[PDB]
Amino acid sequence: KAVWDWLILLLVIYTAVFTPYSAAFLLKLAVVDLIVDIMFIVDILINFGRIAVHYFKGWFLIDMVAAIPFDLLIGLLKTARLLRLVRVARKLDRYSEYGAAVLFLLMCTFALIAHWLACIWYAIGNMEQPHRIGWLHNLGDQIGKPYGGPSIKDKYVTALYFTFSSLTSVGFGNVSPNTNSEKIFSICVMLIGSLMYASIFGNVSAIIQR
Amino acid sequence: KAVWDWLILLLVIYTAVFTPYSAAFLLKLAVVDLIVDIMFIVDILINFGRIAVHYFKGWFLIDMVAAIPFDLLIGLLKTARLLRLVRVARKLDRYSEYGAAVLFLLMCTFALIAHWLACIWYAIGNMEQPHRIGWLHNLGDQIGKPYGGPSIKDKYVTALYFTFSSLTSVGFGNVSPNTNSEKIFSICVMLIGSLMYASIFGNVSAIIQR
Amino acid sequence: KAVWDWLILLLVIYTAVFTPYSAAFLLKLAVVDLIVDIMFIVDILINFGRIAVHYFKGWFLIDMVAAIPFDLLIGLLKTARLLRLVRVARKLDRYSEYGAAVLFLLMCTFALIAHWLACIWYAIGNMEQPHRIGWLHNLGDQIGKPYGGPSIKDKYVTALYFTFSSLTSVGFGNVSPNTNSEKIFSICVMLIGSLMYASIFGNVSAIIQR
Amino acid sequence: KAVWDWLILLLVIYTAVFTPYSAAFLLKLAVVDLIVDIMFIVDILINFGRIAVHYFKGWFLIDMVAAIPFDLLIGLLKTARLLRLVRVARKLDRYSEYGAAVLFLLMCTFALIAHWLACIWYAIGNMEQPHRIGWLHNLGDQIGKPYGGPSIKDKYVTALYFTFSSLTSVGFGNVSPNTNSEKIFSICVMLIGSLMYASIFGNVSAIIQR
Ligand SMILES: Cc1cccc(CCN2CCC(C(=O)c3ccc(NS(C)(=O)=O)cc3)CC2)n1
Repeated sequence: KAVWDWLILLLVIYTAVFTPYSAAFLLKLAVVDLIVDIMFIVDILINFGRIAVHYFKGWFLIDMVAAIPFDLLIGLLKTARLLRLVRVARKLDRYSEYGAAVLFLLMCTFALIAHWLACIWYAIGNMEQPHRIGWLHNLGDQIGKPYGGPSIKDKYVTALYFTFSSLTSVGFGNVSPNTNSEKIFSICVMLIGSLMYASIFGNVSAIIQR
Repeated sequence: KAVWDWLILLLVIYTAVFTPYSAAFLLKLAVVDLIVDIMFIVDILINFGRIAVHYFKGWFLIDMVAAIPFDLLIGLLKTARLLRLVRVARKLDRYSEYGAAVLFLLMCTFALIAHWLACIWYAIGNMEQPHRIGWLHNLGDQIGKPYGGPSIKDKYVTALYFTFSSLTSVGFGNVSPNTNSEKIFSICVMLIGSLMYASIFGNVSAIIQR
Repeated sequence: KAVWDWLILLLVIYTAVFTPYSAAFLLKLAVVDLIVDIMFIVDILINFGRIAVHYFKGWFLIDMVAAIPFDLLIGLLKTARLLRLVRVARKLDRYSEYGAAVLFLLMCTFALIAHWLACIWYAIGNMEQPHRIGWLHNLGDQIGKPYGGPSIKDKYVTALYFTFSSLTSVGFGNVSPNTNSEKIFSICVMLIGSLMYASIFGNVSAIIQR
Repeated sequence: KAVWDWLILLLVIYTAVFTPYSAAFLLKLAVVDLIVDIMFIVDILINFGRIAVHYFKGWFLIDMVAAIPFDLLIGLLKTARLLRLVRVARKLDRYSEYGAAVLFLLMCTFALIAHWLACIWYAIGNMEQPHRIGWLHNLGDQIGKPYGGPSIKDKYVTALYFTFSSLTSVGFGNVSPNTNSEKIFSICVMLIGSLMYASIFGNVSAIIQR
C-alpha cells in the first residue's frame, strides 16, 4: 500500500498517454492493455469489512464504469478508461508532499495537455484530409512524401511539435492553420495556453523560489 | 434585481459583440437587436419619485443617448449602442463576489478586445483592398478562393485568429502585416497587447491563488 | 518653474526621438531643432549668486557639452545632444510622484528603446549597399518596389515594426535576419528585450495595482 | 583569495564556452587551453597538511578527473573538462553575495545554455546532413552558399540565433525544424526553455527591484 499509490499514478499516466493516442491514431500493445486492466481490477478489489459501504457511496460507480471492459465502431468506447484520472484527482493529498513530485506532476500535466491537443489536432486534420489545404498535405509536401503520405510517427511528431509551439507561443511558422476548423481550434488552443501559462508557469516560479 | 443585473450584463455583452461586428462586416437577426433595445428601454423604465430627481442629474443622460433609435449613415450612427458598456462598468462591484466570475469576466474582456481589434483589422483591410499586397488578397490566395474572394465567415475567422495570435504573441506567420497602415496598426496592437495582456493575466494569476 | 520641468521633459523626449532619426535616416525641420536648442540654452541660463559654484561643481560640464553648437559627415557630431536625456533622470524626483506619469514614462522608455533599435537596424541594413540578401532587398520585393527601393516612410515603419515584433517576441515572419551582422544584432536585441521584459512589464504589473 | 577564485570563475566560463564548441564544430589555439589547464593544476595544488585529508575525502577526485590530461572518440574524451563548473557551483556563497553579481551570473548561464543548445543543434544537423530537408541545406540555400556550404562562422551564428529565438519564444521563421530528430529536439528544447526562462527571469525580476 505504501508504494501502491505511486504505481497507480504511473498506471494512470500510462493510460492517459496511450488511450487518446490509440483513439486518434491507431483506430484507423494489447497485452499491456490487459495487464493494466488486471492491475486496476486488483486496485478496485483492494479498495474494498464495514468500510465497503463508504466506498459504495463514494467513488465506486466511477471506478467501476472505468474498470469494466466494453468489448463485445466499438473502438471509440475505449475513451471511458480516461475516467481513471479521478484516482489521481482524489488522491492529491499524498501527491503533494515533495517539491520534486510537484515539479514532475506539473510537467506531466503540461505534456499530457499537449498530447491530448495533438491528438485532437490530428483528428481534425485526418477528418478533413479526404474531402492541399490541410496541414497533413503541407507536412507531406515539406518532408518529401507527397500524398501514401507521412508515416504515423511523422504525423504524431508534427502534431505534438505544433501543439507545443502554440502552447509555448513560439509559433515556428513551419505548421500554420489554414482551414476554418483549424483556425478556430488554434484560437481555442491559444486561449487554453494563455490560461495554462498564467497558472502553471507562475506556480513553477513560485515553488522554484522555495 | 440581481437576476436583472446579470441579464443586463448578458445583453451588454451581446451588444458589445454584435454592434461592432455589424458596423465592420455586415454594412454593404435585426429582430433580436430590436428585442434587446426593448429590454434596455424596460431597464431604463424600472430604473426609476424621490430617486428620480437624483438620477436625472446622474447617468440618465448617458442612458438616454444609448437608448434613442437613430432610424431616420444610419449604420455607422448605430454604433452609439456601444455606450451601454457603462451600464456594466458602473456596477462592477455587483460582479466581484463569486471570485471565479472575475476570471470569467477577464476571459470575456480579453475575447472582446480581440474581437474589436479583429473588426478594426478587417476595416483597414477592406478600406485598402479596392485600391498581392494586403491581408485579404493573401488570405484569398491561401484559402483557395482567389479574389469575390473569401466568404464573410473566412474573413472574420482569419481576422480573429490573427488578432489572437498578435495579442498572445504567437505570430503564426500565416497572416502578417504588409502595408503601412497594417504595420502601424500592428505596432499599436503590439504595444496595447503587451500592456493589456500583462495587466489582465497578472490579475488572472493573482486570483488563481485564491 | 512650476511647469518648466514638464516642458523640458517634452523637449527632451523630442530630442531623443529626433536626433537618432536624423542621424540614421535623414543623413543620406531645422527651425524646430534650432528653437529647441535655444530653449535648452534658456533653461540652463534660468536655473543658474551663492548657488553658481554649486552648478559649476556639478552638472555644468555635461549640460555645456550637450548645448554648444557643432557648426563650423560633420553632422554626425550632433548626436552628442542625447546627453540632455540625463535631465529627466535627475528630475525623476518629481516625475515619479504620479502613477499615471510613471506608466506613461515606462511606455515612453519602451517606445524609445524600440525606436533607437529601429534606427540601429536600419543603419546596419544600409551599411550593406556595396554588396535577395538583407532585409532591405526583401522589403523592396515584398511591397512591390524592387531596388530606387522603398521610400523613407516604408523603411522606417518596417524597421520599427520588426524591432517591436522582436522585443515583444512575436516574430511575424515578413522581416527576419539573413546576414551575420543582422543575426548577431538580433541576438543582442533578444537579450535586451528579455532583460527589459523582466523589468518594464513586471514593474507595470506592480504599478497597475498601485 | 577572492581574486584567485574570481579568476577561476572566469576560467570556468572560458572552458564552458570553448569545450563544446571545439567538440562539435571543430571535430574535423592550444596555447590558451594549455595555459588554462596549467592554471587549474596550480589551483588544485593550492587546494592541497592538516587539511589535506579533508580535501582528499571531498572534491579531490572530482577535481582530479577533470584535470588529468587525456593525451595518449579518442579526441572526444576532452569533454570531461566539463566537470569543472562544480568549482563555481560549490562556492556560490561568494559569487552570489552581490545582487549585480547574481544578475551577471544569470545572464551568463542563460547565454551558456543557449551556447550548449546551439552545439547540440549543430551536432544533430551535421549528423543528418550527409544522409532540402535539413536546416543546414536551407541555411546554405538562403545565405547564398548552396551545399561547400556555409562557413563555420555562419553555421555557428545561425545555430545560436535559432536557439536564442526558440528559448525566448520568438520563432523568427528563418530556421524551423523539418526532420523528426529536429522536431523532437525542438520539443525538448521548448520544455527546457519554458523551465529555464521562467526560473531565470523570475529570479531576474526579483533581483531588479532590489
Ligand atoms: C509562454 C507563454 C505561454 C502562453 C502564453 C504566453 C503569453 C505570455 N508570455 C510571457 C512570457 C513571454 C516571453 O517569454 C517573452 C516575451 C518577450 C520577449 N522578448 S525578447 C526580445 O525575445 O527577449 C522574450 C520572451 C512570452 C509571452 N506565454
